[PDB]
Order: sequence, then structure tokens, then C-alpha cells
Amino acid sequence: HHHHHHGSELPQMVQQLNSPDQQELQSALRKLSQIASGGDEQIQAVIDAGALPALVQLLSSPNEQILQEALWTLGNIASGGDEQIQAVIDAGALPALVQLLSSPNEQILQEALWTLGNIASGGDEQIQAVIDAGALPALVQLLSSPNEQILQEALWTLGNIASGGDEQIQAVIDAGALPALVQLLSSPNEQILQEALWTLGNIASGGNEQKQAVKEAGALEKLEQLQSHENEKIQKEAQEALEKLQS
Ligand SMILES: [Ca+2]
Ligand SMILES: [Ca+2]
Ligand SMILES: [Ca+2]
Ligand SMILES: [Ca+2]
Ligand SMILES: [Ca+2]
Ligand SMILES: [Ca+2]
Ligand SMILES: [Ca+2]
Ligand SMILES: [Ca+2]
Repeated sequence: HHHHHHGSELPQMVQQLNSPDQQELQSALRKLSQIASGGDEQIQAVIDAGALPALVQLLSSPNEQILQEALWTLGNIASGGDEQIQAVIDAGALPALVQLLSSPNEQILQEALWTLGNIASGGDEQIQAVIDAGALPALVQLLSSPNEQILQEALWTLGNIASGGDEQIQAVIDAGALPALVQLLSSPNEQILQEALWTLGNIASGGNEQKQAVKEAGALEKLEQLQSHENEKIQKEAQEALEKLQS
């Protein structure tokens, strides 16, 4: 598409996020999400127009049509630079995001997990905020989910968190992730095995204390077994995870 210089148009769209006309509101929210899907430059224009605090208030809305679009906007902003991610944090998104991990609406749940995952793909500061906001217990609980679509998104977000510093990995371990991940390594669903290996791999690349807890949990047995799985992608992923574990 096309270069557009957003004038005063962008702060004006932001104002309509507090309009009592939901059709104006939705229109603005749609345009913002489309903007936010561009690069870091487009994202920055949305931040600089003051969109973050208006978006965050919409995360309390009982209107799922508004909420889904606001989440999508925030997830996209969080796909930017670490400071763009921090902006989202600084605007108070995380408490609402964590409380949305309890939604019975799977579409909302997934969007919230996705957004969280994006924020957690940031630097150690951004990951720490996710941890401090109490995301881990819900995340570990979702590893027991029978909804494979939700499971994959929870595994990805955990994986991102476990891409942080050793104490951040330890945080994941202290929340109980290892037993759930080890159980997942016996799934007869190879898609799940791959997703679990990615996450477990990340954990296994922490320091000695994290590497040891990985062994205490029973992962080596499973990893060694999976070295010879029929599926050559799984073989490669179990090999990568085992190699990471042993550095
Ligand atoms: Ca109205
Ligand atoms: Ca720029
Ligand atoms: Ca509703
Ligand atoms: Ca439902
Ligand atoms: Ca990153
Ligand atoms: Ca299912
Ligand atoms: Ca400790
Ligand atoms: Ca199978």
C-alpha cells in the first residue's frame, strides 16, 4: 500500500475511541489497527497520537466487537520495538490482559494470549513486567487445556517469557511449568510435541539451576526418546532442545 501522512487525523481518530457513537468508535478503532499493523514508524505515530490509554480502557468493555479490535490493535503495537512494547506496558495494559486470561470467550482469550506473547517477546524489562503482573499462573494452568488452539498460544507466550534471564526462566519453573511440559512430551499429537519442545528448549537454555530442574522433572528420558521419532521435524526439535540443555 501507500504512504499516508496522518495529520491531526490521527489524534482525532483517537478521540473517537471515547465517542458515545459506536459506529464512529468502531471505524476509528479499525483504522488504528490497520495503521498499527505497519512498521515501527506507523506504530510510533499511533503511540504519539495518544492511542494507548484509550485502547487500554476498551479492554474493560463488555462489547466483544470493540474489545477484539482493541486487542488486535495492542497486539500489533506490541509487535514493534522494545520501547513501543514498553509504552503499552506503561499505559497499564497488563492487568486487563491477565484478567482476560479467565475469559470463557476463546476468541478473546486467544487474542489476549497473543498480545501477551508479543509483549513477552521483548527485552528482559518487558518480560519482567509480564511476570510481575501475575501472568504465570494462568499460563501454566492453560497447559492443561483440551483446546489445542489455546494450548499453542499459551505455549508460545511461555516460550517467550522463558527467553528472558535465568531468574525469569526460574520464575516459569517456580510456577509449575515443567511437569506440564514433560506430560506434554508424551502427547500422541505431534503438533503439540513440537510446540512443547520449543518452549522446553527455551527453558533448558537457562543457567545451571534451570538446567538441573529440567532434569529433575524427567525431561531427559523424553528428549532422548524423541531423538528417534518418525517425524524428522520432531527429531530435529528434540535434538535442538537436548543440545540447548547440555551447554
Ligand atoms: Ca451509542
Ligand atoms: Ca521512526
Ligand atoms: Ca456483549
Ligand atoms: Ca466460550
Ligand atoms: Ca524481541
Ligand atoms: Ca480439543
Ligand atoms: Ca530462587
Ligand atoms: Ca499422532
